[PDB]
Amino acid sequence: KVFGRCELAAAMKRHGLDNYRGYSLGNWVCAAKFESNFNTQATNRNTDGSTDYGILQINSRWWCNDGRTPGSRNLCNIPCSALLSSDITASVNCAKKIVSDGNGMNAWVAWRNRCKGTDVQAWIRGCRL
Repeated sequence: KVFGRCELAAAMKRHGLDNYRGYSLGNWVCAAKFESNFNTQATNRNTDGSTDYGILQINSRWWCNDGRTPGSRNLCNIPCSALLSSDITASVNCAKKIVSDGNGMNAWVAWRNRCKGTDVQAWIRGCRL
C-alpha cells in the first residue's frame, strides 16, 4: 500500500526507528518519501537484473533474495517479497542491519541527495506526536 506521512512516522516509531544509531525519526520518513513516495510495492529494476524493493528501495544484490540477483549476499537473510508486503516489519528489520555498516543512512541514495543536511524533523511535525 501507500502510507500518509504521520501513518508512516507512527509505524516507524512503534518499530523503534527514532534516533536509531543517531538517526532521528524524521530521517526515516524523508528517505521513505523520496525513495518510494511511501509505496511498499515500488520496485526499480537495474541493468544487472537486480531490483530495489519496497518503501526504502532495498537492493536484492546485497540484502534480500529474489532468485537470480548476482552474488546475492542476502545480508538481511530475507526473501525480497517480505519487502513488498504491506506489513512493513521486514524492511524495518533489514533497515536496522544496513544502517549498521560503515555507511549509515548514506546507504540510501534518496536520503543522501535529498534529506542529508536539512531540518529533517520537519517530516514528523503536525502529526499528533
